[PDB]
Parts: sequence; C-alpha cells; structure tokens
Amino acid sequence: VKNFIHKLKELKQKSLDKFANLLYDYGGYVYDRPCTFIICSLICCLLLTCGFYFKEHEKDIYKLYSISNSYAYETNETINDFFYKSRRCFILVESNVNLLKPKILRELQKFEEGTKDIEVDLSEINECKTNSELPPEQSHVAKELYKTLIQRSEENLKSGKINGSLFDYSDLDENGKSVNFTDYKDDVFYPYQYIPPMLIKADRCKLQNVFGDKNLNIDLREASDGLKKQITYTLEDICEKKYGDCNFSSLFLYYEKGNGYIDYPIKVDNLDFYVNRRTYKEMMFKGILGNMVYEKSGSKYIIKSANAIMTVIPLLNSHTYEPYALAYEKKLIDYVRFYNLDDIIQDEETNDDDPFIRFHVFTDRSLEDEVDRISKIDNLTRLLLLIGVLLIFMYALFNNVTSVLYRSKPLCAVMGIFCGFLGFLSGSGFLYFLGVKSVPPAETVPFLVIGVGVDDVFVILNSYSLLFMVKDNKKRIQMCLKDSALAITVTTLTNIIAFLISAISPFYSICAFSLFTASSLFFGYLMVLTFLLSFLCIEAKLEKKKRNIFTGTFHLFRENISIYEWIHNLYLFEESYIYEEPKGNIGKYFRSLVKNYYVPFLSSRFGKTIVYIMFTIIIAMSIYGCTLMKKGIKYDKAFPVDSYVRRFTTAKIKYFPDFGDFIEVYYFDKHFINKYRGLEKSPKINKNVHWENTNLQEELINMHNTLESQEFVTSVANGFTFFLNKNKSSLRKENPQEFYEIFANWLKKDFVGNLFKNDFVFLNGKLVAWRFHYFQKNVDDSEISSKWLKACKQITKLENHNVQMVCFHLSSIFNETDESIIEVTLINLGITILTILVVTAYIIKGFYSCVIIALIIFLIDLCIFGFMCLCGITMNIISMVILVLSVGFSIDHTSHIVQAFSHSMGRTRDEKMKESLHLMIGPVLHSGLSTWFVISTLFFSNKDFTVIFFQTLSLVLFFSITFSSMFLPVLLSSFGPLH
Ligand SMILES: CC(C)CCC[C@@H](C)[C@H]1CC[C@H]2[C@@H]3CC=C4C[C@@H](O)CC[C@]4(C)[C@H]3CC[C@]12C
Ligand SMILES: *[C@@H]1O[C@H](CO)[C@@H](O)[C@H](O)[C@H]1NC(C)=O
Repeated sequence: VKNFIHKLKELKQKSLDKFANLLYDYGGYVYDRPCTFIICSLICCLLLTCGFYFKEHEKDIYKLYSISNSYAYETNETINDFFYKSRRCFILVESNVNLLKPKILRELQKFEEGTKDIEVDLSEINECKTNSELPPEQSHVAKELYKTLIQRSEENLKSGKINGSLFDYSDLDENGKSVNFTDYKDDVFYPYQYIPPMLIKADRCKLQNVFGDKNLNIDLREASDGLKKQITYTLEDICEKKYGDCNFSSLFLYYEKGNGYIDYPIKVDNLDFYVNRRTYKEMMFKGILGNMVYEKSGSKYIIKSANAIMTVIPLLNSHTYEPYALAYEKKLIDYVRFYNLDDIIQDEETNDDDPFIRFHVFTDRSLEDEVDRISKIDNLTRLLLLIGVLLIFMYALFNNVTSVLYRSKPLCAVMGIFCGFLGFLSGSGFLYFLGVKSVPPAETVPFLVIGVGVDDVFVILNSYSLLFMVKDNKKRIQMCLKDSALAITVTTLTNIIAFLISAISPFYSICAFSLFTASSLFFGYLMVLTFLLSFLCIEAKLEKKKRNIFTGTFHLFRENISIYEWIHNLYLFEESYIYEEPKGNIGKYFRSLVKNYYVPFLSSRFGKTIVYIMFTIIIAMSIYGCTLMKKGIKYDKAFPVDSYVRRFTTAKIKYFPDFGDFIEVYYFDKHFINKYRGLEKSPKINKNVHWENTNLQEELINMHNTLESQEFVTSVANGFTFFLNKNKSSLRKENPQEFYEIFANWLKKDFVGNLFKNDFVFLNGKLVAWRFHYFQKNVDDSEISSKWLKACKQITKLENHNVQMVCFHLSSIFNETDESIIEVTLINLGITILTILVVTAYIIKGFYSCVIIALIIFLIDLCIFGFMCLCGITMNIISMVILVLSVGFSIDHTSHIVQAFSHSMGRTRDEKMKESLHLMIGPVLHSGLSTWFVISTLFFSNKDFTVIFFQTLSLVLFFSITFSSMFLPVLLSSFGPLH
C-alpha cells in the first residue's frame, strides 16, 4: 500500500501539472480572441440576471431564525388545535404627566373611543381577494363530526341541563376506550359553547361565515373588488364580547354606566377584583395602569397620578378571523403610532422636567413587522455598500497604476471590480431560478462577494508582473495562468465547500445565505476566468505595443522557468537585468519594500522571538476571552431604537415591574388528543388521570402554592384551585361523575367559573384538556427567563399522580434556539474542519504542511472567538455563520501562503520562507485590504445584523492577515516542512 500511496501522491502532482497545462491552453485560447469571450460572458451573465424577475422573498421570522424543533412547534399546534386563544393588542399610553387630570382623561377617552371607531374594508385583506384560493377542505367525516357537535351544542345550550349519569367513567384502556364516525360520535363537550378548534375549519372567504351580522351572505373571494371595498367591518365585528358587550380591558370600564366620572377622582376597593356593579364587570387596576404614584386610603384607593396607562384589546384568534384580525391590527398600530395628543399635554406638570405621550403599541404580528424593519435593506446600508465598492475600486486603481503608464493596468482593476458584482448577479439569478427565496442577511451577500472576487484579481495580476521577463506577451499570459490558476481554483473551491457546510445548518436564513453566497462566488470565479482574463489579455496586448490606456483610447478614437525558480535564482544571485524588474511593474515597488525590511525582520531570530511573544500573548488574551464567553443568549433579537415594539417593551418593564410574560400551562389527555389528531389526518405519563382523587387535588393546590412562592412568578390565575377551594367538602367522594357535575355547575353558575369558562373542556365529563395562566416577572436577560421556564416545567410536573403540565410562551422558541445556537455552530465548525482538512490533504504537496494548516486554522478560530467575546459581541447567529465564512476566507489566505512556501525553493528553510514572502505577500495583503475596504462602511448600521457582522468579519480578517503574514511565515521558517 505504501507503494500505492506514493504512486497516488505522484498521481496528485501529475494531475496538478495537467491542470496547469489545461489552464495554459485555456489562456492561449482566451488570448486568441478576448472580445468574443467578453461578449459571451456578458450575455450569459445577463441571462442569469434575468432570473431576478422570478425572485421571491421569505420573511417569516421563525423560518429564518429558529431550530424549528418538533417539540415547541408541536406544542403550539396542539394548543391552537384544542384550545381557543385571544390575540391581545396592548396600547401603553406612557407619559411624564399625571394622566389623571380631567382634561387629559377626557382626551384619553377620546382616544379610547377612536380605537373602537377604527374600521377596515373587506378588500384590504389579502385572503379576501378573488385571486386568493381556498385551502383543501376538512375531512368529510370530520365535517360530519363538526355538524353533530354544533347540533348537540345548540341542543344542550337550549336545554341548559348538566348531568353525568349518561356518560361512562370507566378508566380508559391503552386504546382510549372502555376511522369510523361512530368512534368520534356522541362526544358530548362541556362547556356546551365549545367545539375543538382543529375541527373549526370552513371557508373564511364567505362574509357570512366570518360576519353573520351583515346578513348579506356574500363571498369575498367570489365578488367584485369594488364591492369588497364597500363592505367594511369595525372593531366590534372582530372583537370578543364578554357579557355580550365587549371583552376589552381598560380604565374606562370604571366609567361605564355612569359609575365613574372623568372629572371626579377614583376610589375602588380592590386592585385586581374591583367590579363595576353597574356593569357587573371587574378590572385589574394594577394591570391597567403602571408606575402609579397613586394613593391608597385603606380599602379605597386614591388614584391621583398614574403616569403610565395601558389598555388591552382582545381579538378572536380563530383561523377564520385571522386575516381580519391582522388587518385591523395593522390599522390599529397606525391609528396609534401616528396618533398624537401633544396639545392637551402642553403646559402641564412634568416629573422629568417636557410632557411626552408616546402611545406605545404592540400586537402579535408587530414582531414580524420589526423583522421586516430589519428584513428590508436600509437605503443608508445600500449607500454604504456603494461607498465601500468605490473605496475598493480606488484602492485597486491605485495599486494598478504605476510610474510607467502603458505598463500599468487600471483596466484590469476596473473590470475586476465590475466582475465581482457581475458574479454576484449571476449567482443571485441562479439561486432565484432554483426557487430558494431571499433572506435579510443576504444584504451582505453582494459586498462581501465583490471583495472575494477582487482578491483573485490581485493574484493573477501579481503573476503577470512576476513574468516581466517574458518577451512574448501571449506566452507571458499563458504562464501567468499556468501558475496562479491552481491557487485561485483552490481558494474558490475551499470557499464554496465551507459555505456549503455552513448551508447544512438547519436555520433556513443561514442555509439560504450560504447557498446564495457560494453560488455567487462560483459564478464570480467563472466570470474571472473568462471576463477579467480577457480584459487582462487586451491590456497585455496594449502594453506589448507600449500603449498607455489614455494613448490607447486616443488611438482607437482616431524560457519556461518557473516563477518560484526565478525568485530562488534571484536570491542565489544576491548571495553569489534578468532579475531586475522594469520600472513601473505592478508590484515591483511593494515587493522591494517588503524584501528590504519586513523579510529580514521575519528572517531574524530576534524578530522571530518578538513575533512568537506577541502571538503567545494574543493566544492568552484569546483564552481569557473564551473563558469570558460574553453572553450566551441574546436579549431582544437585536431590536433597534426605531422599533415601537422594543420601545413598548421597555415602557412595560419600566412602568409594570409586577407584570412580565403571560406564561400558559396546559394539560392534554393523551387519548382525546391522539383520537382527534387521528381523525384529522412512558405511555402512562398522561394516558388517563383520575382527577377525582383527593390526593391529586392536594398535589395540584400544592403546585399552585409552590408556583406562587417562586420569586419570579408574579401571580397565577389557576381557576382549578379556586374550584377546589370552593367545593372541597363536596369533593370528599371520589366519584368522577359528581366531580364533573360539580365542576360544570361551578363553571356555569359561579361568576368565577364564568371567568374561567374557556379554560376547561370535558369529553364525556372526563376533563380531557385544561389550562391555567400566570404572570411572570419581567426581565431583560433571556437566560434567567429560560431558567425560570425550566423551573416552572419542573414544578408543574407532578409525575407522582401520572400528571405532566406543559408550559408555553412566545419567547420559549427563542430561548430554545439560543440554547443550542452554540452547539449547532460547534458541530458545523467540526464538519467544516473535516472538509477543509480533506481538501488541504488533496491540494497540498506535503502532509506536514496539511497538519500545520489545520493547527493554524484552529488557532485562528480560537483567537477570533476569544477576541469577539472580549469586544462585547454575544452569541448571535450572524456571528456563528460569519465565523465559518471568515474561516473559509482565512484558510484561502493560509492555502495561498502554504502553497507559496511549499513550492518555493531554497537551501535554507528561512530562505524558502523569504522567497515565499517575496512572491506572495503582496496578493494576500491586497486581498485582505480590499475585503476590509468593502466591509468598512458597515461600521455603523441601522440594525445589529450588519454592524455586528462588520465587527466579526473585520476582526477575523485582521487575524487572518496577521497569522498568514507573521505567525505562519515564522512558523514555516523555523519549523516548516523543509524538503
Ligand atoms: C380570589 C379572586 C376572586 C381574585 C381575583 C382574581 C384575578 C386576579 C384573576 C381572576 C380571573 C383572571 C383573568 C382570567 C382570564 C384572563 C384572560 C387573559 O387573556 C388575560 C388575563 C385575564 C383577564 C385574567 C386576569 C386576572 C384575573 C382577573
Ligand atoms: C340526568 O341524569 C340524572 C341522573 O344524574 C337522571 O335523572 C337523568 O338521566 C337526567 N335528568 C333529567 C333528564 O332530568
């Protein structure tokens, strides 16, 4: 096998030589007729860009940024399917004034009424248009079940009688009995005003289904658009109506039915239970108003100066009402965000010492809106991108221009700058043709890609200058493509593979960004090989006739020695005209400057000691930063100042410290769930629970007390505990029928039961599914919030009686994602490391250099992670992806340097390092500077998604330049794979 291994190494080097010869022939062919290649490349790129017409956008936050775990998503789906929720819109009217002055209160009442006034035409709804289709209908057997359920609901509501002797309370078997319609038949449900929401699926297009009060029976998807404009619905039509009037919660409830008086002050008995007996409606003054500097005269409360006022608006979360609810929300936020009552607050007492009525608002879809706030590419960001392109263009022009005009090649720089953008366009169009939609992070796709392309440009140009000796310009270009094409191909392949491995990430945003960027880099490399190379050939031919670019414009208006062999021979001649580069070469001045001071410094043992000390202390700082690790979890999804959602949340925290998240807790009996999930197509953890057991109820009330005991739990609203307290004596007999009947009567008769009438359901009177909600204290730190959620899950377990209470909130998914962000990133980085090691082993002459490459990459990753932790960058998905991407960039640079050293000759390892530096220190530095010039304008951005990206990328680029320019050269000089 050893003979086979050495023959395989010989085959590898022979294949590299064959690749070089093929590129030699390709360069000859390009030199044959550059203009045809130029026009063909341009038309192909235009055809690729034509896919922009087919471009589609993906902007759902959860798809972009979430693990998409089955657990939380399944929990949310189950809650939606088996329970009814109420969408809550909050409108915190914060101020620096009392807000209880009669004039200010009158103005607030104006605003309150106005909210109700808001109306929306039917045409605004996207689903209401006749163009919108109808989703596949519910199962026919499921529809029959829905009909039977609504029929029996009507019959039972008319009857009003509740008894349990009809039901069978025998403990269910594993099959939930003790396909066919009869299986789901006779499913008596309590409360009678309840049907499983999963079976509530009909044609929401019809006006009658959603709004029966209209009495018109029109179908929005089957009617004229103008008539849809004519038909309108107000807030009421889409608002839950407690007591048959309204379910909205606000201070003005106290003023309803003349009980309260705007001019007069307020005095109520209870903060959270004062009921307006005129209206029979209660209100939680603590929840309604915040930062209340009010007084409390014993039982009565002297509400004097409530500097913050909040209002809660409920909306039907039913799938039928969903588009209408979204529409109104949209109207509402605008109604409030553009609302202003500065006139009344003018010339009023202010604690801040000017009045400021913010009118903060928040809705369910508002988060998505803020996602759009960061999804759209800022106009300022586009301007910054263009300025960075101009900066890198100027830098490339400066590098290309020389003392001798005809020898300089500005056109090469210009066409490289253009070719980067053209390759980006080609990749974007190809991905659009593939059908993958765009992502917000793709805002950084163009700029970065451009810079990457420009890198290759430099290398090619370098080779051209390095072949000044060749008199035949055709032969010069042929050898230029013979030499550096392998390096650029390796760089492109490595970047593509790294970005693919990044695309393996479950995150759709990261995957799409990586796929788009990899395709763009591939197309840019292809364009460079044809477009930029053809322009290079044109300019080389112009230089052959000693034609300046200005002179050429005016006129049109009217020795196979290896370059490494050459540099080795030059250094040997120095030790002991051909090696004298002509005046005005592309990189003669820079290479001479490097060879004068930098190369002797790195060759010097004292310089090596200095470099090693510096990098050792850098590694120590990196270790310290990794130990710090900054913050493991983000705070608010990088919510900027220009975010009514974030401002509202800050206001809520500031003025309502006693109100955090409305965490919900659910119990779902396994049998009923499984059955109803099946119809709409440990085992005994929740297989069947005998709730009539006294010990089980004792455990439940104990769990309630324990949850109340927790410092992070503000309060709870477990109605089951209230029922247990009210009817403990009657529950002495553990009869399931008696338990069900008493619970049903309490739900129907007791006003407390009415308050919790929609938190418990009964299949054959067995309490299959129920829930309770609790207010949890607000906190900015998501880590401690996730820990609190885990503690709540543990407390509500009650595994002793074979019970398990699941917990949910909107932030649970975000907390779970921030839990495994680092883990998935580490796994992806490991896969990336494996792929890069394979590639290097297959593209590097020596395996010692391969392991050196691996060590360099590991060290660079450690350093960049430590320094980004030190600088204050927490765990952000942008940081995680840019980690791998800039690792790919750094290993491209490292491959350049390592190939330069390995293919460099020299009797001394230090001499070999010196030759490698003199041959390749230029292109790497130019590439790094170009990329940093591209990304520099992103120093400040509208969203953190861009500024944090800039910080991470700039830091990693600095580290890559430093290592491949200082650490890697000295390492290869003192311990490199000599011979
Ligand atoms: C001992 C008892 C009588 C004291 C008063 C209990 C209070 C604090 C409880 C009982 C019923 C509860 C309500 C039950 C249901 C909902 C709907 C939800 O979308 C918002 C909270 C809200 C509106 C609860 C607020 C708190 C509440 C009013
Ligand atoms: C309800 O059940 C009771 C027994 O609890 C029994 O009298 C009868 O089945 C029902 N009562 C009616 C219909 O009045």
